[PDB]
Amino acid sequence: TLNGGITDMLTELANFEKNVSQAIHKYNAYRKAASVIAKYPHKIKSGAEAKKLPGVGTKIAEKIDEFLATGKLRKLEKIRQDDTSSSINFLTRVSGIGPSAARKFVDEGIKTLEDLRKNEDKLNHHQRIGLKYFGDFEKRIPREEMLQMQDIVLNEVKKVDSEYIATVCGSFRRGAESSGDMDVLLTHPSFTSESTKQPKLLHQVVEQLQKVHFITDTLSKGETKFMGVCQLPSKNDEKEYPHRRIDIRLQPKDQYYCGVLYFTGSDIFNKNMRAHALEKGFTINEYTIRPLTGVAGEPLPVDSEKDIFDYIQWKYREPKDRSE
DNA sequence: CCGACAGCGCATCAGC
DNA sequence: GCTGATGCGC
DNA sequence: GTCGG
Ligand SMILES: [Cl-]
Ligand code: NA
Ligand code: NA
Repeated sequence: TLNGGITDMLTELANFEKNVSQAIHKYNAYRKAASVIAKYPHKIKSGAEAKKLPGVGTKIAEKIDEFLATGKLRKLEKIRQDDTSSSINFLTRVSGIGPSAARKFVDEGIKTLEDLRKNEDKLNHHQRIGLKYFGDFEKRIPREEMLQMQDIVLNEVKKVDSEYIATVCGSFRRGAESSGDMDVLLTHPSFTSESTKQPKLLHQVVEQLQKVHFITDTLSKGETKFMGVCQLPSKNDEKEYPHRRIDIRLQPKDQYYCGVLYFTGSDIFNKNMRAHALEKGFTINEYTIRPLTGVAGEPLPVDSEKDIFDYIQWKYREPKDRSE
């Protein structure tokens, strides 16, 4: 990356404000600035140059000036030497443990990986599985593996019901060569926004993927959202694949486009698009787009992803151009 | 200067 | 058990 | 922390 040193600094600051300071808006602010800087096709020479970018203000510009001049940030150096901040930042790396639980664990003396591995009875089910695959969940997923995972999911899904349609979204759909997880969008004609003609639609698919030993664990599971763990099958005498995070989302068939837009991402892209929608007088979720007194109106007709872009007056962006 | 910052499903808890 | 507020991840 | 009213 051209400005990897700068974006890493802002990303580290973002993680600090979220996990330690618990300031979610500062967290989003740093990420937004890091994102727009990452896409900047020039090697930044000064904070003043960066300040021209939307999302970069005075304070970050000062930090950029310090980093370019010294190669480091004194603010981050002090944070790294803070034991409380270090313990919290580590504990939050476990899936299921947020800023509140992390700080609570530190008060109770639980602040290391070794402490967690002898205090599993103090964790909820989500946190326990997150600890179980602490290392694997921080591993990236090669696209080659994502293809194998996709092939398994789609085929096992077909065997349950041919009317099922499974679409792999996330960074994979954006054509990335590596993904953080697998986010599957599932639709079935019996499940629309109007009615649910068949129960256990999500359960059947999860069951099947568990039968073929693809899904190994379950973080959380409901009627429309599944969060769990999956693993590719390895060959004889071969080292096992790392366990992977997989999300399966049952979406209303008639609301596929709003759904596929959200689950495609990226996260920063979604936040920017939804924020821009509000300025245009619209509100967007993974189901519909509505005009917005502040009271949301009736859903607008959507026959493509592009229609959502057209409403908020944006030139259409292919999934590959939504990786911010 | 200063209000608003995207939006939601599942797990968990407390008040009744 | 129902309702609503929180934490959490995305 | 940054932006728009
Ligand atoms: Cl809606
Ligand atoms: Na700016
Ligand atoms: Na966490």
